[PDB]
Amino acid sequence: STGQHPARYPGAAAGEPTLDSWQEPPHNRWAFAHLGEMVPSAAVSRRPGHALARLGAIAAQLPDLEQRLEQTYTDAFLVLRGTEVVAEYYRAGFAPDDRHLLMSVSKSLCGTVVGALVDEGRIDPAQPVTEYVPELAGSVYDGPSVLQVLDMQISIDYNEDYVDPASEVQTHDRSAGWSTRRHGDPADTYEFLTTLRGDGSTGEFQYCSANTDVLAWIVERVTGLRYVEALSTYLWAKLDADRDATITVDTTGFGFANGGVSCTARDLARVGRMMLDGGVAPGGRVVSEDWVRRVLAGGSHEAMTDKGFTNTFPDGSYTRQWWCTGNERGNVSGIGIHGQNLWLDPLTDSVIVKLSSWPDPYTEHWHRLQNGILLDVSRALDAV
Amino acid sequence: STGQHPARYPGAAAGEPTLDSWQEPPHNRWAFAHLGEMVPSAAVSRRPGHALARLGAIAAQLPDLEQRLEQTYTDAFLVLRGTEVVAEYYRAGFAPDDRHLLMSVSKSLCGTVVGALVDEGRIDPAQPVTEYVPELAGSVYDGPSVLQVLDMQISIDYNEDYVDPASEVQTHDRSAGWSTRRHGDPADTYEFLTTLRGDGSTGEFQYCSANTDVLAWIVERVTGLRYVEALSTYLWAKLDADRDATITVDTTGFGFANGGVSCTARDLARVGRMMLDGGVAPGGRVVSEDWVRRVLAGGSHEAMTDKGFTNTFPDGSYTRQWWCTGNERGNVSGIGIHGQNLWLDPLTDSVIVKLSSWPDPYTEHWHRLQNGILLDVSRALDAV
Repeated sequence: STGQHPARYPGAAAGEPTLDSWQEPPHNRWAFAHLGEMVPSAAVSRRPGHALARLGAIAAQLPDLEQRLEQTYTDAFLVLRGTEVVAEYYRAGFAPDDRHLLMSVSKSLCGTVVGALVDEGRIDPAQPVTEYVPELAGSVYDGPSVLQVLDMQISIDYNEDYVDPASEVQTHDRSAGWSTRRHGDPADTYEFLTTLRGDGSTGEFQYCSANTDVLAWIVERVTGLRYVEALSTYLWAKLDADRDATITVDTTGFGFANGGVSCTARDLARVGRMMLDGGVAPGGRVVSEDWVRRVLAGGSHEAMTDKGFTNTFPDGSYTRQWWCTGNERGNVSGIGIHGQNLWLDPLTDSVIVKLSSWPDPYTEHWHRLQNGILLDVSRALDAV
Repeated sequence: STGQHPARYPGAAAGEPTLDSWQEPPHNRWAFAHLGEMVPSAAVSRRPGHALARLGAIAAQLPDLEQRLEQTYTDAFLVLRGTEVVAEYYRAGFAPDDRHLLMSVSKSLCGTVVGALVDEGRIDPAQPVTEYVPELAGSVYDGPSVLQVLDMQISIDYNEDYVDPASEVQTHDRSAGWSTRRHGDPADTYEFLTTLRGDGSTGEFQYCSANTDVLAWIVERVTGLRYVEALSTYLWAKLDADRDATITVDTTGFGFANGGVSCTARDLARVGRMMLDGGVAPGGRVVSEDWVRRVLAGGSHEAMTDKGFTNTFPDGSYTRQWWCTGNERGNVSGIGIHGQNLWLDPLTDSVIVKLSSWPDPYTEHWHRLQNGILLDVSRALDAV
């Protein structure tokens, strides 16, 4: 059992509705107004072919920028300097207001929600995960603190070989509805998390998507709100965003916190703006100044043993769901497979959003190219 | 085999992507920008509890209208007189701009798209269905004309007992993704349609959702456009709608034309406005004056043998995916289970939209109450 979870709607029974009961009362009153949460759906455009390139200023310092963006399968690119959009690019077929999957950049958004609750005193990072989710007792999450989840410093037996269906990475997707279920798979994301094990060691960084979903579970237990609603109340609704964001949900309505969020490039930049504004957004304070300061400061360098990161950023680290480069510019970034970045350049008070679709989820090649672009653009923003 | 279908995206292979391949290239470039079409998803509100009742004028003639709306599980109600919204009602929990499933009102929208293509000479209603969809040869759709599909005058062995999983009605839902698939089910909606049989007789009205999906299939074969896109290009994009509409899609991306469309009440009213404006919308002509005239004129009365309709509307009929009351007011309406109506009252140049969630899909009781409200509101709009 995975314990109590926020009802899909007021008064809903556990796990209701399902794909087989949404047309039945009392579920239908809610379902008829949120069918996209139950059945895959397409948008029927209210609006009746070529790339949009407005690289403005930086175009002078980076003459071949558009070509570099094309080479890295860029779908949407936006640079926000202060409160002004100084550069934009959208591939042919992708509108400026179209939404794009964030993959793991979604994690940085989840960490933000956790930070807001820490500020309220609803979550104590020093407390064990089991203080909030007792049902995780007996799993790899039995013992570690919430902070260790936030910093991903928990050793977990999590096979990342996505070509193998038995791998934890593939099983995680199936449990969440990102892939077709196989006989024996956990019923939902919560159950999948309870199956995870490890040797018990902590302290060393191990990038694992399961950690973020555990954070989302904690958020639900502490607020009583579906993660989908918590993400809106504690973050999205305070950004004065142009459009709602979306998040995939599993069979219980649990948002795939680790990587299922989609939003426009401009709106994602508002998250970065909030971070560079000390945690304050147009609709109110999202997180404390201290939380933002801790994110920018970085995590323990010794815990960071991922050569895929340190070969490029020797003094890099990870904390509270953000990657910290530790470079001379103090760059920090949300990162997602296939080329997603919510990059912060505090020196120039700028935010760089790059949403892409590389053919591969990850290769040293793509990251070298992607980081080269983000760093060059950052430097192009420097006063001269 | 069901023949050629519009690719999910430019250059996509047949049936690609699936729930198990959307993260792979070349599918991912499209998928990352339209994930809701592959995985159930929830909206993360950009906006930070009580019913909204603005029945204005008609409130005087119908003092207990709000109570009557509550009694019929009304979610959204809107009256458009001319170009002005003269009355509105939204239940607590349902915002004025929230979208609502249309169920079979979706059929009237599909018929409109067909009408637009008839105007272009791309579809000849006198032609057999097989002229456009040869793959329907050998099925109940082998012989009947496109007009007979439009008027639903084809005898089909289609069990409507939804409590029985073997029924065509339940199998139809499973084939489309509205319910969990069972071993042996057709792979998609197209395949399901090819399994339908009948005694070969035509001429008598038989309400059957399969007919509308056959129309959508014809639309795709004649335009080369996914029905989702056709619905936008030929209708939605010309309404100057406030929001996009949405439509559920099956595993191939085929929109559930017969009943999967969702939209706001105000936007649905724009469809009615177009009908009362002779087929013209703000973005251009949607259908010909003649098409609208034929819809308002009604279908053959002798073909209409559905007592569930004629007991209330003795001179009623059905044509081109619209129900024609044949009453003294010449009322015509799009109708969907659980209380959905796109009601036209030409006498007062008004459109009445009522989107609900009755606990039951259909009962003589609910329809008596619902029609009583629509008729009373219509009369309340009369000059006095």
